[PDB]
Amino acid sequence: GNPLVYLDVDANGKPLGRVVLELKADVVPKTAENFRALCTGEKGFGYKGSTFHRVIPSFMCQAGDFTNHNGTGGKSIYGSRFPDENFTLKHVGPGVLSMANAGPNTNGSQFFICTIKTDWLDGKHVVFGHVIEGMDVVKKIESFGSKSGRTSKKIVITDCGQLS
Ligand SMILES: O[C@@H]1CO[C@@H]2C[C@H]1Nc1ccc(F)cc12
Ligand SMILES: O[C@@H]1CO[C@@H]2C[C@H]1Nc1ccc(F)cc12
Repeated sequence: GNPLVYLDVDANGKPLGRVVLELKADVVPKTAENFRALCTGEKGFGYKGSTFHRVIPSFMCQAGDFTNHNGTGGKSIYGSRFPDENFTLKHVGPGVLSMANAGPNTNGSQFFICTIKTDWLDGKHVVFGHVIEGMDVVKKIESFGSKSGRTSKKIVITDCGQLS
């Protein structure tokens, strides 16, 4: 079946809790595999020790830039970027896990967790999972955001991996 992955998040060195995500490998296997391996760190690089660098209240919480920590970086397990697998899953509401990008077919490692229905991103961003547990943690992350995306606290993924 589909993998379950986790992100243990800190805000200025104090733990906020765990966000558990279901990766829709059934619909987007390439995109789900990329995220899964980046959580376990089995390819020699991944999300552990990196940040939520772009957090916007009433929109989303963006992370995944483990190379530059500023929105210009991160990489996939396949290479520096990979194609948009498909646009089958929609940005239906809060809790949606989707890929961050810089235009068509520029998927790396950067991703976001929606805090609202982001329907205008359908056909532009690849949806590949959703929050199973820890939406209270996502809401804590959100509260440390601003309109610019700048965080008021340093939000770090201290640990991440695969549950099943
Ligand atoms: O072709 C340009 C240059 O490279 C990629 C795709 C596209 N826009 C962009 C923006 C930010 C970034 F960090 C990386 C990129
Ligand atoms: O190679 C691609 C395109 O450029 C960088 C690295 C990688 N993924 C990504 C995603 C969002 C973004 F804003 C910037 C990037």
